[PDB]
Amino acid sequence: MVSRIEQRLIDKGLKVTDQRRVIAQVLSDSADHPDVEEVYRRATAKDPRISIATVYRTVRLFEEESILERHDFGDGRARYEEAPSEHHDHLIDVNSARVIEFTSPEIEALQREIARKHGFRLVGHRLELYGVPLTS
Amino acid sequence: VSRIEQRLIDKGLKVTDQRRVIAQVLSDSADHPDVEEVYRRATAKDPRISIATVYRTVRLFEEESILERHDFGDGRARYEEAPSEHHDHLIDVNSARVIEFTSPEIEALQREIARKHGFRLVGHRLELYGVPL
DNA sequence: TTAATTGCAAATCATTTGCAATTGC
DNA sequence: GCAATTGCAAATGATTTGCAATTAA
Ligand SMILES: [Mn+2]
Ligand SMILES: [Mn+2]
Ligand SMILES: [Mn+2]
Ligand SMILES: [Mn+2]
Repeated sequence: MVSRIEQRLIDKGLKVTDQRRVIAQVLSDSADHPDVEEVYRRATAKDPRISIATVYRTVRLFEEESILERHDFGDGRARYEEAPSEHHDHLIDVNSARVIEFTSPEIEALQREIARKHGFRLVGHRLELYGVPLTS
Repeated sequence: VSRIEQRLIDKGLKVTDQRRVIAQVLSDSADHPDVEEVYRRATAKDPRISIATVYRTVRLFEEESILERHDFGDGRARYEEAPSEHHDHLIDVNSARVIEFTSPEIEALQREIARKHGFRLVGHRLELYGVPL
């Protein structure tokens, strides 16, 4: 009953409300990259005594505590995921909701070279691929 | 006529006074202005231009792939004339200024990752964030 | 000639905020 | 007890849209 993310709060000394418990639960069990509205929908599908604004506040708090990473894929709304322990980029299926995580060391290395050739130290990056399923 | 204006005449689009100016601006820019910034540039060359016209015009231009749009991480759409050759962006985190690069090796590798997963690449987005040495 | 565009304001959209009430530790 | 948190509801800030008058073509 004490979920992955719920524990992270306890260790950081954050007060654990009913609402924060279920948001933590929902986000703990989520495999994909939901937006704030999607979190609301799953949060209430577990307990209705939760307001739209506290999803927003909680999602923000979690982000501030490095419990969540935020992505602005372009589609207007902010989407969230539990902060991974290893870096990855994103492959968005333009034909469904499938989001595919991937790594490419060759790319990461090429990114570093480009910064260096340009007299920059690379301090971060955003990579997103957009795909359709192959048609031979 | 500007390059952009040439494109509207050829596309069949009505050229208005305001469109003539908004198109003059974005043909001349070599940076990545936001809508307010494009409005001020336009309001200057001819003050008889609404903000909504700017918003409408920039929407139109993008849909006609006359312009390209970007969200460089400042919660605000930025725009440029569609370049001849595709390029990605490196952003100076100290000044928010922007450098444009290309890299066939990355483009080739991107396609290969997509294929590796049962996909064909149809668009991508690559930004680099850096501090100057 | 006549349908597209403009200017204005009000309306969306996602997100935040003031405040009175509510609740965990 | 009390300080922290919640829930409306009513501000946002950026972008759009409805309508009447205007204008390119
Ligand atoms: Mn990467
Ligand atoms: Mn991910
Ligand atoms: Mn590229
Ligand atoms: Mn550019």
